[PDB]
Amino acid sequence: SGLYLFVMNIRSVFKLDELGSEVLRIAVPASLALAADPLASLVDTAFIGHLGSVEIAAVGVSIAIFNQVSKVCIYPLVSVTTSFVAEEDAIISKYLEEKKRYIPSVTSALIVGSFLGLVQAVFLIFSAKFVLGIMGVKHDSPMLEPAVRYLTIRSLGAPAVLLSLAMQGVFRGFKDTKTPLYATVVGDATNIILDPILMFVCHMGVTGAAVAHVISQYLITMILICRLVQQVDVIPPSLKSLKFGRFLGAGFLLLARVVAVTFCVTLASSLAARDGPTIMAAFQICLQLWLATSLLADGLAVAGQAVLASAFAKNDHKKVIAATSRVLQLSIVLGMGLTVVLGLFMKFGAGVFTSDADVINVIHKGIPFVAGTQTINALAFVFDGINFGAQDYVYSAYSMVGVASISIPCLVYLSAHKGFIGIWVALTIYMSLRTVASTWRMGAARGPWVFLRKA
Repeated sequence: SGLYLFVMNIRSVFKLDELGSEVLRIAVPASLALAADPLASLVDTAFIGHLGSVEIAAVGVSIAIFNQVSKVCIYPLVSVTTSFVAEEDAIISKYLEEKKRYIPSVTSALIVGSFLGLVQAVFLIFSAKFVLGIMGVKHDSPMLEPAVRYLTIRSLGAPAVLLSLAMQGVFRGFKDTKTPLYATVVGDATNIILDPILMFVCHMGVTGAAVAHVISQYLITMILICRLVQQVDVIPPSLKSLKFGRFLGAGFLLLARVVAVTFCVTLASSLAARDGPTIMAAFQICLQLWLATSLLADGLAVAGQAVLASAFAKNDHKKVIAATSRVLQLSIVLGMGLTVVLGLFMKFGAGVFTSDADVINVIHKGIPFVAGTQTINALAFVFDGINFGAQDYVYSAYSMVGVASISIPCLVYLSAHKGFIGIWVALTIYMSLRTVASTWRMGAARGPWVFLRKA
């Protein structure tokens, strides 16, 4: 059994050797870029918070529209490209040939991102009134006008947004998270700078905030594409040299997988909402705490994926094994550390979020789940990176379908029976199912780990 990989070289968890330096070198910048958007967006939130009462709820619903539409079109387009570029960049016979280099995954991802980005752009421009009526914004309500304005304008950035996300998948294929991190920082500072200039000095309000974000997003796309064309070639030499069927298929497998994962969390929230606003608010806080702390290991999972995708591309079973073990031990360490920190923060900083004693008390009731399964969470996310470095997409798809089929009845039953604590028990069952699904793929020496029966 492949479970021994969890403890192999455990005297070298923190060693800054080639593997340790590389994993740290790939993982830390990605985490930083994932952490830079929330802070820059919170600065944006502040600027809009000084506009008016309708504008936040107007812009906020407009933003809620974008963020989910993207997450559908983000996770596949980036997790497929990080592996399909890291594969083709690791066997492209690269040598002292001067004529840069064409990678079909790089060209394929840019096309898919550009198409989806303009498609989302047009769609959210024309169905703005429609989606907003869907989004609980009444048509007679005052929110609808600035929401439509901000939505329609910010949808100009949708092409650049999805294109730069494809390019982050590309640059992750090259094991370069610094380039997306630099681009993200640059755009976010520019947007934090452009927000007061346009919203307030130009008297544009929600139009100003949207123009600030769109200009900054197109700057980030520009930065990424200049660095990307200087490193490799993005034009295909012939129109037949584009690997597309394989590309879109992994994307749709990962898209179906994400739909299931997000729907499990969607049901939990829609079930907590049926338990009074106190349970409503407390579960929402717990859930953001739960998931946000999992988002740290996301750079670690990218490093593991890129390294394993490059290594599986070169028949290098020895580094595959070392890197798998390394990121796995790092993930469990981070999970336990986040367990400690998040539990402590929840008990003594609930009052940072809410001024309600009831909400804080329910938050304190739920601390064990949100804090306990943090090691399960880190393992679940890092194994996704690992099994994506193994490029096991059909298993991911059908395994999450099964985890949801087991977890969704758990949610419904446990929630209606024991409310807040029952939803959290169900979510623990689901996360334990997730972790066990991914770990079985590796440890059982089945699929992309069949070679383990020979080591």
